[PDB]
Amino acid sequence: TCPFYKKIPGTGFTVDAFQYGVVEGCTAYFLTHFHSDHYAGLSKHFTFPVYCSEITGNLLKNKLHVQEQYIHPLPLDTECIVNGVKVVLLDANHCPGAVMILFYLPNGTVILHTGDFRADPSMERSLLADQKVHMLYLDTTYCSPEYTFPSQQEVIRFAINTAFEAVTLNPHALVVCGTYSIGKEKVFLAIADVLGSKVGMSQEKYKTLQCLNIPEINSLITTDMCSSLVHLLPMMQINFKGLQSHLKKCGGKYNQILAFRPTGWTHSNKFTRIADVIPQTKGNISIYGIPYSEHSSYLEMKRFVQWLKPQKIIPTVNVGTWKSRSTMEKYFREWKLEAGY
Ligand code: NI
Repeated sequence: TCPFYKKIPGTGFTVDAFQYGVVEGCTAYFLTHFHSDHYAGLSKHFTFPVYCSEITGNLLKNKLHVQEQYIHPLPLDTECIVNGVKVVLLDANHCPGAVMILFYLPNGTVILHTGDFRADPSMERSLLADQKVHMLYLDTTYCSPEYTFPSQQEVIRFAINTAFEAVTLNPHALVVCGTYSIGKEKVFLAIADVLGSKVGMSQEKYKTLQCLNIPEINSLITTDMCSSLVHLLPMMQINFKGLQSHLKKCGGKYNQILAFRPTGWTHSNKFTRIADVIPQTKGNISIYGIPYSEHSSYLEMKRFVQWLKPQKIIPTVNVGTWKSRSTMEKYFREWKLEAGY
């Protein structure tokens, strides 16, 4: 049944709650972003109002065939009324189109649902600064102090310098980048930019990217694989067998692959600096696992919450085990006692 942490009290609203059938007493279904654990259940057969960003609404229409009359896109950073309740959508610094939602309840309570987010100090100067938030529904994906990672900027710099060096040493090398959902577009776009190439990809992935309002996108991507030296493939194919196979397909145009797998966190972070990352190599194939995250680190999450000072926190991630829930609650109390709220 629909869990309590997907329901907004004092409203008829749910958030990311599309896989439970008709939720009793739900008058509006919000969708924070286009990732499958969140949209699971949507299709052309859905007949309730869906509230979301413009970008997410482009993806619902084009990829899932949801009928236009049920899609209600909202502008960001703008006070809107939905079924008699004031709401605001804010940038979540996750994947394209991803939002946090501010609810202003009729009784005076203010609720922030982060959806999935990567906290950033820029959030401390949005519409969030202008009033108090009483309850926080929090993306706790990496809520434990072992989760450190570098900035997105440091990671992109590493990937650009690596790719540029390899291809300038060997003009017959191919660069490959893995993907399985929207997000992390900067990885493949920044590499193709430094190399003076478009990124080549399947028709289905090209379609997905054409829904994202990225500036100058027609200049950066293509379905012509032959004219490209940066290819995108399914994340599943980023292994020595899948890459050897791909290289056969290219018809002797290339004699080396350098591949990137942009994971979330991996335990080499506890020890290793970004400067110090090395690939796994077999023959003329090298694979780099790079820690490009679109979720908060523990320290980023902690700073955001200690700035906001909510009266009550409701975790949305890692809620399935008692040991996880109890550990998260302990961190929340530490944070509150250190900061004094
Ligand atoms: Ni997500």
